[PDB]
Amino acid sequence: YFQGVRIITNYGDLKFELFCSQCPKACKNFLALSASGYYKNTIFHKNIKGFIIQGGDPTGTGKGGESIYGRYFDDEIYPELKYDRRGILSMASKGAKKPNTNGSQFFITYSSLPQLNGEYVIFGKLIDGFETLNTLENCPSDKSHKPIDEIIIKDIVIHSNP
Repeated sequence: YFQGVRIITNYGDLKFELFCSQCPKACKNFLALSASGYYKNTIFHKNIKGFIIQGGDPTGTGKGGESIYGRYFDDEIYPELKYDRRGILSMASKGAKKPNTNGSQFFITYSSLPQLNGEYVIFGKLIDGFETLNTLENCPSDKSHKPIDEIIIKDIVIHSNP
C-alpha cells in the first residue's frame, strides 16, 4: 500500500511516507494537487524552530489554497496517528475550533508535539531527507516567522523505488 512522495525544495529533498489506508481523502487531495502542479514554485511562509514549517498556499500569504473537493474537506483524525516524532506531515486548518476545514496548506513538525494531537489531520511522516529538514529548521525567519530568504517547493512528486 503506502505511497511515498518527495518534496523537492531549494534546500534539498524531503521524502514522506503517506498514510493511504487511514487518510485516503487527505492523501488523494495532496497527490492530486501535487500532480496538477498546484504546489510548484510555492513557498513555506511560516517556519518556527522546534515547532513546525508550513507551506502549500499558492498565494504564499497563509490565507489561500483550496482542496480538490472544494474550499474545505473533512478531517481524518485518529488516536493511532499522533505527533510523536519529528517530521510528521499534516494538513493546516483552524484546529479541530473549526473542524473539517482542510484546504491545500500543509505543515511538517520539527519534534513530538502532543498538544496538537486531535487538532490537525496527520497523513504522512518523513522517511528520508532528515538532513534537509535540519537545514530548513536553521533557516532564519523574520519576526512574523517568514523565512528571510525564500524556502521554495519546486515540486512534489510521487516517488518510485528503482
